[PDB]
Amino acid sequence: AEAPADGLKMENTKMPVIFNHSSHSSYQCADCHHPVDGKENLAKCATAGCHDVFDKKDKSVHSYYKIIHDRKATTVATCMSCHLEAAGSDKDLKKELTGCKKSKCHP
Ligand code: HEC
Ligand code: HEC
Ligand code: HEC
Ligand code: HEC
Ligand code: MOO
Repeated sequence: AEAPADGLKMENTKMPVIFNHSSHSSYQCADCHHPVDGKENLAKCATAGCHDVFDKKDKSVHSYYKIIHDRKATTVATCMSCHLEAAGSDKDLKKELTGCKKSKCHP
C-alpha cells in the first residue's frame, strides 16, 4: 500500500504530534505497521484492543505511551527509541528529535 500524505495528526492526547510519512519513507511499512495475527495491519495505533491504555505508568503491550516513548525496544521500534539512535550524541538532533518540548514531536 501507499504512504499517506504529510501533515497527519496523532491526536489521542492533549499533546498531539504531526506525523509525516516523508520523513520516514526509508523505513519499511511494517517497521511501524507491524503485522497482527498474520495479516497486514494499517489500523490506528490506539484502536480498541490495541494500544488503547493511556495511563503513562502502564508498561503493558497495550500502553499507548510505551509504544511511543519507550527509550528501549526489541521487536518493534518506538518513536523515541529510533530517534534516540538517529540523534545519537548530537546536541541539536537530540533537541529536534528526542526532546520533550521544543522538539519537532512536541513543539
Ligand atoms: C517524537 C518522537 C516524540 C518525542 C521526542 C516525545 N514524544 Fe511525547 N508524544 C508523541 C506522540 C506521537 C504522542 C501521542 C500523540 C497523540 O495525541 O495521539 C505523544 C504524547 C505525549 C503525552 C500525552 C500522553 C497522554 O496524555 O496519554 C505526554 C505526557 C508526552 N507525550 C510526554 C513526552 C515526554 C515527557 C517526552 C520526553 C521524554 C516526550 N513526550 C517526547 C511523540 C513524542
Ligand atoms: C514508522 C515510522 C512508520 C512507517 C515506516 C510508515 N508509517 Fe504509516 N503511520 C505511522 C503512524 C505513527 C501513523 C498514524 C497512526 C495513528 O494512530 O494516528 C500512520 C498512519 C498511516 C495510515 C493511516 C492514515 C489515516 O488516514 O488514518 C496509513 C494508510 C499508513 N500509515 C500507511 C503506510 C504505508 C503504506 C507505509 C509504507 C510505505 C507507511 N505507512 C510507513 C507510522 C509509520
Ligand atoms: C491492534 C490490532 C494493534 C494495532 C492497530 C497496532 N498494534 Fe502494535 N502491538 C499489538 C500487539 C498484539 C503487539 C504484541 C507484540 C507484537 O510484536 O505483535 C504489539 C506490539 C507493538 C510494539 C512493541 C511493544 C512492546 O511491548 O515491546 C510496538 C512498539 C508497537 N506495537 C507499535 C505500534 C504502532 C506505532 C502502531 C501504529 C502505527 C501499532 N503498533 C498498531 C497490537 C496492535
Ligand atoms: C526509526 C525507525 C524511526 C521511527 C520508528 C520513527 N522515526 Fe521519526 N524520524 C526518524 C528519522 C531518521 C528522522 C529524521 C529524518 C527527517 O526527515 O528529518 C525522523 C524525523 C521525525 C520528525 C521530524 C521531522 C518531521 O517530520 O516533522 C518527527 C516529528 C518524527 N520523526 C516523528 C515520529 C513519530 C511521532 C514517531 C512514532 C510514531 C516516529 N517519528 C517514528 C526515524 C524514525
Ligand atoms: O492527554 Mo492526557 O489527559 O495525560 O491522557
